[PDB]
Amino acid sequence: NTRLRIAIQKSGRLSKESIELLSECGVKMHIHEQSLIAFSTNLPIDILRVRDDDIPGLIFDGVVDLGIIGENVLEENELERQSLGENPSYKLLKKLDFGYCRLSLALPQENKFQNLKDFEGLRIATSYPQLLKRFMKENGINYKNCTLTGSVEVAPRANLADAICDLVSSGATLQANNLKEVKVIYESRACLIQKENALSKEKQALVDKIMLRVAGVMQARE
Amino acid sequence: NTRLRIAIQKSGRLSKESIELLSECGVKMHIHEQSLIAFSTNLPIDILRVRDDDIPGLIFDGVVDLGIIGENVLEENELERQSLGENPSYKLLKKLDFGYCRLSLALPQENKFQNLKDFEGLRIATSYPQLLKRFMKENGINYKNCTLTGSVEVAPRANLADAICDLVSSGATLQANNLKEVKVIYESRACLIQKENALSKEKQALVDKIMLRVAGVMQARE
Ligand SMILES: N=c1c2ncn([C@@H]3O[C@H](COP(=O)(O)OP(=O)(O)OP(=O)(O)O)[C@@H](O)[C@H]3O)c2ncn1[C@@H]1O[C@H](COP(=O)(O)O)[C@@H](O)[C@H]1O
Ligand SMILES: N=c1c2ncn([C@@H]3O[C@H](COP(=O)(O)OP(=O)(O)OP(=O)(O)O)[C@@H](O)[C@H]3O)c2ncn1[C@@H]1O[C@H](COP(=O)(O)O)[C@@H](O)[C@H]1O
Ligand SMILES: [Cl-]
Ligand SMILES: [Zn+2]
Ligand SMILES: [Zn+2]
Ligand SMILES: [Zn+2]
Ligand SMILES: [Zn+2]
Ligand SMILES: [Zn+2]
Repeated sequence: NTRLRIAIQKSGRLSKESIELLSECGVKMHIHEQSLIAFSTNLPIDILRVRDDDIPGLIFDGVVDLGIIGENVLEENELERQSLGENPSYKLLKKLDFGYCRLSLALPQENKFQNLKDFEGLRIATSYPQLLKRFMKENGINYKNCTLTGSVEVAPRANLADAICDLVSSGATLQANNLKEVKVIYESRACLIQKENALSKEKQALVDKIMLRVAGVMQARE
Repeated sequence: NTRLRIAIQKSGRLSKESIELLSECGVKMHIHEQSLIAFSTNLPIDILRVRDDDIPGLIFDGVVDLGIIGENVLEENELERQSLGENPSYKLLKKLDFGYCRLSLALPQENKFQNLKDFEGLRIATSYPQLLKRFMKENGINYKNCTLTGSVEVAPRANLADAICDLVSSGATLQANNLKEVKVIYESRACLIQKENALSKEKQALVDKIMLRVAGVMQARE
């Protein structure tokens, strides 16, 4: 394949802004809402619409050339792959101006929080077990893991966990579930990444051209 | 606290038959749209409705007491945890009479298939990278991985892969995508599992009672 492959989230919080960024950089495209493959109508570019969780691996494995992903999901999967004894690698091209959030430890509102030591021995529900594990190890706090892919915020009220480690932007979900944010462990935004192995001279020149436009678009949006 | 925790799939192929099995074993509960927890109204049992992928880890980590899960997902996650250097453990209580399927290697219809050696050097898309990795290592065949959580059958058409490793029941999806099943690598059905650490006397007696009914229900179904 001589067409550049770019992976983006098929459906979720990054989808609309990923597509808009590309169009604003002059990548015109044809999208069918329920389909894996979309393509560019004016440039030699294929757009792969996938579950966001898959994007880091597709870049690490060299299946696609570029990807737009939240830093949180990138780092979680990098840590996973390293812990499996692999050597995931990627180039960070740009931190983007959307997808802001923070991965934070949160406790029930009525809870005594003085200190990080207050998490000692607690069951902590999260979709980010590697990120959580690393933070807690680095701070010398022992805990019990509960991995849930969704509905993390309901785990305490369901008595499955004492606390959560979950993504927060506005804080409305925490408040709706009578939880309070006590400690940020990771700050995230969407980023543009590239696979490790060198592209052809033609594909790299196309990436270079796109990157100049990304920069110009972000400057014009301030 | 004191209520037995049973994890089942929130929404997918195992949900209906998991719920039916429990009710037929005399666990009464209402399943409406609870985000995570449903309470038995006649027994001290909580039903946790979760993504099926999370069930093995919830059992390994001791977050819940029982779980109903496909052998394929159990084994995939067991292998992942072992590759991280952990020692995941569980008790198998019963192989159940639903969720039958096979994980198979499949190629485009117009493809020359003589041998397993025909997969040498091919890019293979799958949602079960650990199961695939183990099979291919056992048979001494080198390959390139592509992990996709969904739309696996579309990967060859999207030029992301040369072949797939995916779940098959009726075979209609393979046929719809002009693929043919060439080699079964794993046979699966739903199973009932229990966490490793001993339950309280009360909880174990309740599990024992449920198990007698599971046996009786399956006998009465053929
Ligand atoms: N607030 C966010 C949020 N903000 C930014 N992002 C980023 O958007 C990415 C994609 O999020 P998605 O929910 O679409 O992805 P997914 O839920 O994992 O779904 P799939 O593609 O796997 O099907 C995340 O990995 C983050 O990088 C967020 N992702 C999830 N949330 C959740 O959105 C809800 C609202 O947040 P508040 O404003 O604080 O109440 C809460 O449940 C938050 O946990
Ligand atoms: N046919 C099956 C199938 N049969 C049995 N099972 C079992 O059912 C489990 C749950 O499957 P789901 O699709 O509901 O799981 P999921 O989408 O991963 O669910 P969540 O993560 O959302 O909880 C699988 O892990 C298997 O153990 C199957 N799982 C998936 N399929 C797929 O169903 C489609 C139709 O299959 P054919 O009849 O052969 O055309 C194809 O895409 C198949 O890959
Ligand atoms: Cl079309
Ligand atoms: Zn179209
Ligand atoms: Zn269509
Ligand atoms: Zn996701
Ligand atoms: Zn009801
Ligand atoms: Zn699943």
